[PDB]
Amino acid sequence: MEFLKRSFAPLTEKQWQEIDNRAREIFKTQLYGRKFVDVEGPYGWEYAAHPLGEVEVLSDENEVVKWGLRKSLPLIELRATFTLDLWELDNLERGKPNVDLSSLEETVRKVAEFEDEVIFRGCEKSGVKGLLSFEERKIECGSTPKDLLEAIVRALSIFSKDGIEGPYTLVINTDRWINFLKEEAGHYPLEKRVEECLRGGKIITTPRIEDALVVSERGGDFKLILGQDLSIGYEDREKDAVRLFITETFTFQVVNPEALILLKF
Amino acid sequence: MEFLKRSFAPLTEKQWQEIDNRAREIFKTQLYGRKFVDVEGPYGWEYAAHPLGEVEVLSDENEVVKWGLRKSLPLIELRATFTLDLWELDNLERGKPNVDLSSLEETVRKVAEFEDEVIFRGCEKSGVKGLLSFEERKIECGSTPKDLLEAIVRALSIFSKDGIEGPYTLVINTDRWINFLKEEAGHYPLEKRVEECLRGGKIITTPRIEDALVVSERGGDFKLILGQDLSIGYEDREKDAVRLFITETFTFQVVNPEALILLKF
Amino acid sequence: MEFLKRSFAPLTEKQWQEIDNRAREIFKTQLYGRKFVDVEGPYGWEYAAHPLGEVEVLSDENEVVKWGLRKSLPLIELRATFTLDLWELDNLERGKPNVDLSSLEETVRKVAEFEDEVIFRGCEKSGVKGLLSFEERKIECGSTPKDLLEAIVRALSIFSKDGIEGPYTLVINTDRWINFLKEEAGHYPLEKRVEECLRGGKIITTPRIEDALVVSERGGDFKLILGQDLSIGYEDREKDAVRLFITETFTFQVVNPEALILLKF
Ligand SMILES: Cc1cc2nc3c(=O)[nH]c(=O)nc-3n(C[C@H](O)[C@H](O)[C@H](O)COP(=O)(O)O)c2cc1C
Ligand SMILES: Cc1cc2nc3c(=O)[nH]c(=O)nc-3n(C[C@H](O)[C@H](O)[C@H](O)COP(=O)(O)O)c2cc1C
Ligand SMILES: Cc1cc2nc3c(=O)[nH]c(=O)nc-3n(C[C@H](O)[C@H](O)[C@H](O)COP(=O)(O)O)c2cc1C
Repeated sequence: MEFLKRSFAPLTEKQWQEIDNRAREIFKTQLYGRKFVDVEGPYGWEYAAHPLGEVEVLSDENEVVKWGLRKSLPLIELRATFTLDLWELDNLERGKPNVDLSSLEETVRKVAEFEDEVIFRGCEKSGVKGLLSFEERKIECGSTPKDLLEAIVRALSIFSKDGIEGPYTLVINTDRWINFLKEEAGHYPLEKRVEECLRGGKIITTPRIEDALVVSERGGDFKLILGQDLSIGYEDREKDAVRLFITETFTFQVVNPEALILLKF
Repeated sequence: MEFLKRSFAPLTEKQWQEIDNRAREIFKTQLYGRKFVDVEGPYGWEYAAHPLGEVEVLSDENEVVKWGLRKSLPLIELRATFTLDLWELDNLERGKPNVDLSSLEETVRKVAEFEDEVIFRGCEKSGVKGLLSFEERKIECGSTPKDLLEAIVRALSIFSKDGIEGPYTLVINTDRWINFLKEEAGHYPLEKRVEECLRGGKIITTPRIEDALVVSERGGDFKLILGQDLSIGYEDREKDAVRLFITETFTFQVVNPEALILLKF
Repeated sequence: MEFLKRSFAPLTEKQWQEIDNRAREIFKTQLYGRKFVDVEGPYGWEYAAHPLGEVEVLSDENEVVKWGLRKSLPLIELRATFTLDLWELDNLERGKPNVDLSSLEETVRKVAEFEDEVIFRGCEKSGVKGLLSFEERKIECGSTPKDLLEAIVRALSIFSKDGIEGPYTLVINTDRWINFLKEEAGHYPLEKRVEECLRGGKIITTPRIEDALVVSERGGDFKLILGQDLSIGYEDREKDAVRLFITETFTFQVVNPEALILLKF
């Protein structure tokens, strides 16, 4: 809201709607992690830390009053700025239906890639552990279309041992998926065989990872914690151009790593 | 209920709900026998024996008053104890969403494997005869995907001879199933061909057996008799830890072995 | 509440009321800091951190997506255990009006002294800065009853420069106060002259500090942040005795150090 200073940028309401609409479209398809994790919040611009429900004891062993500090995950605040040419935006008022927003588009994709980098590969300085670091959840079959279907059936038996119900979802690197389709030399559609072995599951292709993984979407196992959802604000004018910024506050927690299986081809 | 002594364990209601929930999830997927047998009861903590409807005659051949004893199946009571660390459980109150229940999980899987051992392999001392001991219900085709489909069509013709209607269900070792899928080198999905040859039946993969079997689920042929369903109780504290236990009372009876066919690969 | 496990200690309701009453009486007079700071909360047993409203920037200077971590004060959780003799407590049921609670009293005073140690001298490991560390708020007159009254008039003129209204309160070491009364050799009551120079203020004597200070009580300048207020719980029995514990979660923040003046005699 008001902390974004939007009402001080020299832009008409229609020009704000054009900027917001384009950013929303791109975030919808490029925030790959949000396609299968749980999203909590938003808790607001002031939210600073998410409790871990532990105490780190700091007193000496023989103190009458023993004490320690409660532990929490600090939220990450990101800010990515970009400039738009003001004359080009004014053509929207003249009726132009395709004003150039390339700088916005470039920045939106960098932010999307930053968030997915935390979800998948974690952030040491913030104490976030990403999905791909739970190495003990890794199984290894091979690099052949048959190897993939077997790995999926094995994965669902491992889930069964831990009492993890479905629905189940395969997340797989885009190029790998394409390579698997090429091998299947004119046959029953591989995509259909995969949905079957997932017992009616989903397939999400992505460039964010190099192999694949299987997750349960029963809910409550992967939590994206949002303070402020992705928003666009105003910084300052710089003659002919307006400097805007994208911002959000968030952190991430793998609650139950049993709902996760890493596939190594 | 009250015989479990739950209200004497030093645990909050929320901590009891966490223990119970996790055990329920695992029992749901690991009690393989319950997925296709009939479940009678529960008849209560006091139930001691299930009548067989026979008399064993013990008098001599030339007695005026002839007599014998009614026969019954005695119920099996099992108890499996395990300890939980009390400080770790108290973190649940601090807001921790993933307290460590590994000891519970380990014990729940041992109990699940005990029950399935009675259903499938029987219990001589209790007089239970398990599914896999009815050797006269065994047919033998071979170890090839085609051999399996043929065996299923033959099985359903044997059921027809005995007047056993469906729906029919294939229970098959997990590794065997995976091996059958590997052989079927990129073709129409084997799972679809199997459901067809079962006339719209079901497939249950399991590690509890080494080959496979086909059963009718018309009802009334395989009875799991429950006194007390699986429950968690409290035994005693032992400094920093609470000793809990899992318990149930039950027995098992194959009423109509005609509703059962054993496959030998 | 339920996380304190109170209902598992073998004590009657009347015996709990006796323990709680005695602890309350002592905390009322021995928590000296609470006599003039603001008390926020309680926010609950789960509260873990209090936001500072800042961001620590961690990205490199030339990154497209710049980022950092929100900052907060982690709450301190303290726990102090103590044992009570169970036979002695049972005399309360026999009608005894003065059962021996010396162990409770000793522990309550250690906890009270711990909290006041944070408020006055801070806690480096938790990042709390105590009242007595704001050295730039220190003025120095001398060690004579006249020096004290002058220091107070000077203090209130310094407050006026910063726009800090009253009412004003003098916090002074007990022995110092007694020494000032001895010097005033039979005259108009020093306590009356001090209240006058404070413009109708208050005097709080305490052993927690070695000199004195003057604070405004306008409100909103010294915040004690409470998660869980001081509470008594149950740990375990140990034959003839019950082991109880005192606990709280809290932190402290000097918001406006202009509302504070340190006196050095
Ligand atoms: C996380 C972050 C937050 C910032 N927030 C503000 C702000 O609220 N007000 C301000 O005047 N400058 C702020 N700055 C400094 C710059 O003026 C500007 O916001 C710019 O975004 C700097 O970083 P960026 O261009 O990479 O996004 C912030 C910088 C960072 C790195
Ligand atoms: C089937 C079985 C039932 C038992 N029932 C009780 C009981 O009801 N009360 C008791 O004090 N001890 C009982 N005990 C003895 C032990 O105190 C405790 O229950 C423990 O469970 C022993 O067996 P376990 O640890 O393998 O489960 C039982 C033991 C077994 C083997
Ligand atoms: C801050 C602190 C919190 C503790 N909380 C628990 C708890 O919640 N449950 C438990 O079984 N033990 C807990 N312990 C460990 C001991 O069992 C017991 O609580 C005891 O209080 C140890 O510290 P103390 O005697 O100095 O208070 C805690 C210990 C500390 C130092």
